[PDB]
Amino acid sequence: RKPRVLLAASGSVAAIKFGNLCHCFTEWAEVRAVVTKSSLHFLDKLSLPQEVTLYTDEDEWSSWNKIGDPVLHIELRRWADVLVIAPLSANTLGKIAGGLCDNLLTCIIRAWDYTKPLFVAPAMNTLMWNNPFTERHLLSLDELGITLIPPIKKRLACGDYGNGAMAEPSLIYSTVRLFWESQAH
Amino acid sequence: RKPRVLLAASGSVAAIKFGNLCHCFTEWAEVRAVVTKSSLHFLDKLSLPQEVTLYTDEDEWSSWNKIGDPVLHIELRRWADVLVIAPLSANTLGKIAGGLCDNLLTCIIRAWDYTKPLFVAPAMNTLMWNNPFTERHLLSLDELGITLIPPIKKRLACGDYGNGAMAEPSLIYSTVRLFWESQAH
Amino acid sequence: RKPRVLLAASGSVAAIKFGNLCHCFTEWAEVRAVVTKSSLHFLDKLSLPQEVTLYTDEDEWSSWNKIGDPVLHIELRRWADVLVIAPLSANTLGKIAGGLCDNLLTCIIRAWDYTKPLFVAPAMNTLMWNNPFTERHLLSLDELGITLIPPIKKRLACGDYGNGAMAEPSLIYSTVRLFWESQAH
Ligand SMILES: Cc1cc2nc3c(=O)[nH]c(=O)nc-3n(C[C@H](O)[C@H](O)[C@H](O)COP(=O)(O)O)c2cc1C
Ligand SMILES: Cc1cc2nc3c(=O)[nH]c(=O)nc-3n(C[C@H](O)[C@H](O)[C@H](O)COP(=O)(O)O)c2cc1C
Ligand SMILES: Cc1cc2nc3c(=O)[nH]c(=O)nc-3n(C[C@H](O)[C@H](O)[C@H](O)COP(=O)(O)O)c2cc1C
Ligand code: NI
Repeated sequence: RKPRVLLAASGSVAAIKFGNLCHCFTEWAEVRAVVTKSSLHFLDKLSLPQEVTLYTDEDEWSSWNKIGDPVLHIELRRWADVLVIAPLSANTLGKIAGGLCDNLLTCIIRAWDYTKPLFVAPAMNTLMWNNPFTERHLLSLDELGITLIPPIKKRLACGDYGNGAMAEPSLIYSTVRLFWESQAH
Repeated sequence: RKPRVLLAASGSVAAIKFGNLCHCFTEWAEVRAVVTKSSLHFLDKLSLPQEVTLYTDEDEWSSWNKIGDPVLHIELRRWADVLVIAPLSANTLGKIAGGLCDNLLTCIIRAWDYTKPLFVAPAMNTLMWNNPFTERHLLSLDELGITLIPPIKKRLACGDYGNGAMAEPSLIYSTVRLFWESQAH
Repeated sequence: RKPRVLLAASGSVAAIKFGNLCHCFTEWAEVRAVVTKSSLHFLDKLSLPQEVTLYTDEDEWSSWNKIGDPVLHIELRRWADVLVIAPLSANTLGKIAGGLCDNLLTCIIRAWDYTKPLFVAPAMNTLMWNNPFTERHLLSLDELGITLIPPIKKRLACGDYGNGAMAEPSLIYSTVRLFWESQAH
């Protein structure tokens, strides 16, 4: 008990709320954060909880100097009871569906065992949300067992057809915590 | 009327004729150009029409400083009545079929609505043209609604089986203009 | 006779044995080596046979200055009777299955004709080996005609379910040489 939650941000404008999302999980769980290089255009590091360790692509090397040593993506994958990607960019979505491993975040996921819960809160402009790759990539992740926390539809301009703003932090948090408490530990 | 045509070059040796292709469209349409980083090994910037604005991956940041501001890939996608990729590299072809968004060009395409016409003129060495991923990726783009302007087969050494040199600018131009005039505006 | 063997390393910790693997092939064949940028974190250049030319992504430009000139990925693809990727990373595996061409190694492969033998010795941590993309990507490469030289299962901690350490150099070598001698030249 006291779940180990790995929170990740990818290169979406919604990464500006990532510090806030981290704040939601920290009383309840042990939180560690992973970010992509593009997410750093949108995230303020001083907005995170001070107790949260933020790992970047460069940390993949700071742990590993010689053969034997710990590999960070593998170490974070073993550590976690759950992984939450919020926001999940269109590009990261595609790289996960492509089975790629070119940075800390996709390499943790390419090492993933789908018996451990993995939640994603996609965040993208409505025109990317409605492009046919959104549904194809999310259907693939769904078949693998990922849990989609759907974006806010009718947000800001609506139109009613999907829309793509990231789910609110409070919903992402409650969805993961209610899951947990229904069972895992 | 006076169609807004987005012309793009990817990292093929045929990008050296991209300035010429731009010249073909400028009396008839409002033209804007997008290039990939690899295309700049092959394109001379002084060969473009002087009235054509060339956008690069770096322009994605020059428009966007703070939340609210215009995102260039989305802005170019809204602006365009049609998108023409000529040349279309094997790598860009694969990234489009993979639904990726890692630069201005693939992000415009990952935001695409296939009710708007999208034409591609693939350009690659015969050995890549004949590799089985060429047919698989082009069949996928075809199913989405892209329009292939086939490469020149029997060019330079022929052999008769595909061959891969980019379609001539005059054919790319006439194909897009005859389409337009048959209907869109 | 005296086969032309292209040996490649990708970004796996098993690339530290790449010099040794090269040594296995050099009396029997003409050997040329290709490496990815990530493989250079793990390979010592002084461990290669002195007669082996090592090509990197930067060599793609040192051959090509102007239109007409030789393109290295195409030149290496024509030269080779066989290609051996050992180690084959999870990321390279995914990029090959994605039909991408973003560096010397994937571009040689994206130009490949599967009538020429292509052997791969995957090397990855057990958790990536057991992730479902390993089997999906290897099934795709198999259908194309690639020859898998399976990783060592029961290695170091076993568990019995796959396991991922790269096949020993001696097995990779004997598998390719017995194939050759059964027929090609
Ligand atoms: C100003 C700007 C805003 C961006 N916003 C989004 C977004 O909200 N959602 C999305 O999917 N992509 C967005 N993108 C594009 C991604 O940042 C780009 O695909 C990036 O490669 C994603 O990298 P990552 O997935 O490794 O983090 C935006 C790009 C720019 C320049
Ligand atoms: C000298 C040279 C010539 C190239 N010519 C071609 C070509 O004609 N067609 C193609 O598909 N790729 C070609 N490539 C490989 C692409 O440039 C490489 O895949 C690049 O990543 C494509 O980037 P892009 O698709 O983002 O523009 C060539 C590479 C080199 C070094
Ligand atoms: C310390 C360390 C060890 C690595 N070991 C492996 C490995 O053994 N197998 C693998 O598939 N990936 C491994 N990776 C991840 C790859 O290096 C990373 O995916 C890289 O992008 C692969 O690049 P490449 O395929 O272009 O060479 C490791 C990464 C790090 C930081
Ligand atoms: Ni990439």
